[PDB]
Amino acid sequence: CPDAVYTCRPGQTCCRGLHGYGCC
Repeated sequence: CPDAVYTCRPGQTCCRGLHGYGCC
């Protein structure tokens, strides 16, 4: 995620992708 305040689903975290951001 872009911001440092984004809660992701249980077991994953804010990940950075080539097409864009998103939780792992």
